[PDB]
Amino acid sequence: DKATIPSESPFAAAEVADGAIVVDIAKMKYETPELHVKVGDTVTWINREAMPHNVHFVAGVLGEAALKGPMMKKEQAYSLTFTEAGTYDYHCTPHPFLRGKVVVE
Ligand SMILES: [Cl-]
Ligand SMILES: [Cu+2]
Ligand SMILES: [Zn+2]
Repeated sequence: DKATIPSESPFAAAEVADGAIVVDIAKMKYETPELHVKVGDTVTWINREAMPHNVHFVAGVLGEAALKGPMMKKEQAYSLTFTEAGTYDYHCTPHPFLRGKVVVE
């Protein structure tokens, strides 16, 4: 697989450090739609609104199985560590037009 999961379930956003790599979700947008990171970087998504959101990498992107992240409520967060160089599209399961990309160098 091309990523690992620090926490299988969402956790409180308050636990994320200032300066951690963070993608906010708000107004139906991933606030960094094309994120550039390095191999071994841990990316954390944080939902800032009441509409629940997840991240969903389809089969073939991070492995042979889809990675369907858990739904995050407001002020919940979810992380992935990218372990292999590449480019990875993802979207929100319920809202396929809310989508983004992680570029791992
Ligand atoms: Cl499926
Ligand atoms: Cu969503
Ligand atoms: Zn909905």
